[PDB]
Amino acid sequence: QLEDKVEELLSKVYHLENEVARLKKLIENKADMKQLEDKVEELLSKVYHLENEVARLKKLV
Amino acid sequence: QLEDKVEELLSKVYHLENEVARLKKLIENKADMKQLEDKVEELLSKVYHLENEVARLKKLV
Amino acid sequence: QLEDKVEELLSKVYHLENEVARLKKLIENKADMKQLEDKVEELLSKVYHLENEVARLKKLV
Repeated sequence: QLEDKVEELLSKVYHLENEVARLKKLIENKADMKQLEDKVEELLSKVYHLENEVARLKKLV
Repeated sequence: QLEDKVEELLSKVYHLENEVARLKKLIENKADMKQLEDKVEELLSKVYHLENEVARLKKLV
Repeated sequence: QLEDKVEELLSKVYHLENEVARLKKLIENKADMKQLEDKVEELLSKVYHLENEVARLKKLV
């Protein structure tokens, strides 16, 4: 019955391999943090400068 | 002592199952890249058009 | 030849441990969804309010 336990572990390993394979695919569809950071910084900067110009225009009208 | 090595692998498999389970939970809390892409594109478009209107308003004042 | 199969599983477990270790590193470089959500909400709000002020300024010029 060590055969019995080795079967058991054979099948657990098989399932783990499939689980890991699918997680790997899930991961590659997730966004990089550096990509979030860079895009948001760019947008934040453009929005900030727009706020200032709008502010200046309010003082002229 | 093949029993000894089969114990060893039993416990490594147990730990792997728990590791994989927790990574699965971590993954489901991460942002999809398509979601980052779509939101940023929308914001980028709105900001671009705002820049143009602000530009036009500067030429009128 | 149960030794033979136990070798086989020993090496599959070894490879899985390395695979899981590297995925764990990949995961920690991905963006949290709540972080995407919060940053985009903030930017969306600022853009919305800019659109309104720009709209109001167009009616004054």
